[PDB]
Amino acid sequence: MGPGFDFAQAIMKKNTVIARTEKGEFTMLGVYDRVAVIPTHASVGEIIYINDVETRVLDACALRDLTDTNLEITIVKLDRNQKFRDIRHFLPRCEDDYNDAVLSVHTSKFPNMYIPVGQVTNYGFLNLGGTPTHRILMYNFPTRAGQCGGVVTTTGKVIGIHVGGNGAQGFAAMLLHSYFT
Repeated sequence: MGPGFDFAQAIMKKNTVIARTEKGEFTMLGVYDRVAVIPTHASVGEIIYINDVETRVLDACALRDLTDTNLEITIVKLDRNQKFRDIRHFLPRCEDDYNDAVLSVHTSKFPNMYIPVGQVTNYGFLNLGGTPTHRILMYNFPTRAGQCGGVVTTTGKVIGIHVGGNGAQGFAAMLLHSYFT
């Protein structure tokens, strides 16, 4: 509808796949090469379905900060026959707050879904499903089941992936350029 939704749509059309694990269907962001990200609660195994194609997982790493605290991001290398467009230059270098973000989801349940979530806070610490978690972004939208893995963008930046909510607020794990060197 405007330039925030334009950048979000460009990321969704070329840089997302539908990932299915034993824990459900997730929006999955491809970042570069055959490397993608998904929330750690997806419980990625040795095999994952990517747009309903059986796909070997070549590597999967659940990230933690140097406090040894959960970040809720898993980086997955996928045994695909195709690379993602390299979008690493749209990743923030630092922790920050943002205005006017969009959350975008694409699953069998929620295809072509875009939500203007507004102001994003560098929230930091969250007890997420009982697990101490760092680098959380927060927005004041009542996000629901089905939005985990959703991509959070501003104009020209891919800033996070949706990992949970409390009925009134939604929470995303930060994406940082340093995760993908």
